[PDB]
Amino acid sequence: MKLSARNQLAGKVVSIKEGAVNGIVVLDIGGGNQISSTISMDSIRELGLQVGSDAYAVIKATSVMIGID
Amino acid sequence: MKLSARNQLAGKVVSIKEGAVNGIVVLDIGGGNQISSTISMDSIRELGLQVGSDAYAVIKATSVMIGIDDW
Amino acid sequence: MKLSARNQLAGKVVSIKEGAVNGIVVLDIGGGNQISSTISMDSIRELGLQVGSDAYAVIKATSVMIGID
Amino acid sequence: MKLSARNQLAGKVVSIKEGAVNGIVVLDIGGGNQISSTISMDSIRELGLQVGSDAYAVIKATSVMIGIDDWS
Amino acid sequence: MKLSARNQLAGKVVSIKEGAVNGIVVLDIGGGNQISSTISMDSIRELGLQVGSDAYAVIKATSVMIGID
Amino acid sequence: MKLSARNQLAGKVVSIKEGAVNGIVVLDIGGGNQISSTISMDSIRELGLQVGSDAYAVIKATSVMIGIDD
Repeated sequence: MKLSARNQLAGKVVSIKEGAVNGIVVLDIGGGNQISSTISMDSIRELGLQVGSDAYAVIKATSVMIGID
Repeated sequence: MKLSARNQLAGKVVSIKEGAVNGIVVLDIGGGNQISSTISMDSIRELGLQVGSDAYAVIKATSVMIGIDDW
Repeated sequence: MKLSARNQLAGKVVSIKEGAVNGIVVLDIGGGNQISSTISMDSIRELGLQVGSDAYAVIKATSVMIGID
Repeated sequence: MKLSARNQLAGKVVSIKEGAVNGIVVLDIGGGNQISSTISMDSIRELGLQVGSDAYAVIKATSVMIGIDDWS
Repeated sequence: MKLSARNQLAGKVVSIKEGAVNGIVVLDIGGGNQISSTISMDSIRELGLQVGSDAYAVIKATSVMIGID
Repeated sequence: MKLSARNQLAGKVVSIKEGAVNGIVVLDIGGGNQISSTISMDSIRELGLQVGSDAYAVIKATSVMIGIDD
């Protein structure tokens, strides 16, 4: 599928913390930036995610806030 | 303030597209990646955002999905 | 791509309301159900969406609440 | 109450996956479509949700993305 | 309807700023706190919201972050 | 940090329900109102949140729906 979401950031999975219904996937997207994703364990298994998997952090623009110092 | 949001990615404003109640801020976060953020115009003003401003893309972990090519 | 989101509902576009930076896409997903999606105008154009286009409503499970009468 | 959410889809609960703080409710909304909802276990209890209960999947329009096929 | 959303905060509308597809409703919920809600203009009209309307701010728990000084 | 999020509500932690990857922080914001927050356990530890901590409920405006009595 092709998605409307303005943010689709390629990266490699560096860790997966598993829970009973959800897990937290950490993605290295390069340049020293990491994105953490809290998603269902069902989706983590269905996508075959492992440490080292290539993937994308997918974020709708309306979910992104801006901060300043 | 210190925020629980797992994703707080430093970057520079590349563009601001203004609307009536919301606008879209594009952040260059390095490594060739940019993040687009849809936020209220009042917040864009209150935060003093301009092209070239230093800022952060702030994202709650429960807002991030994962995709794969699945070739 | 293949997306983690638990909800990926095929449907046909029945209306598009254009705004300044966002628009509202309405999808007929069958069974008398329609879904409205508020997304950026850039994504509406980049995806080539028109009335009658085939598309999908994509929703993360953590975005869905449950109600009862 | 009456809710602003543009998406309020009637359906029947077909499964509930219970966890420690959250659970996943799957709603059959007809036409071959199902909606999965991740919500707190306390909410599942307070609403008395069971397999077979009537309910609604409630989704804010700003939470819905659109996809198209890869070959479009 | 009765909603799963853990946050349902009673208040009065103190401001409505209208846009083309969305608007922003500000609700005074007491104690000096106001909650701003960005929702579709259709919902604003359909709920009959005006300055002075009684309403509720409804927020899913997974949408709420915590901050500290 | 200064956040664009239009909703930033001061309160005191009255409870934390811990899970394996997320927890639920209940914040008393006064006037009889509470805010519940489902966030990662890493964040709860990273902010040192405990019962009695002063904190803020932070909500993006696009995350808030409005309801009315019918």
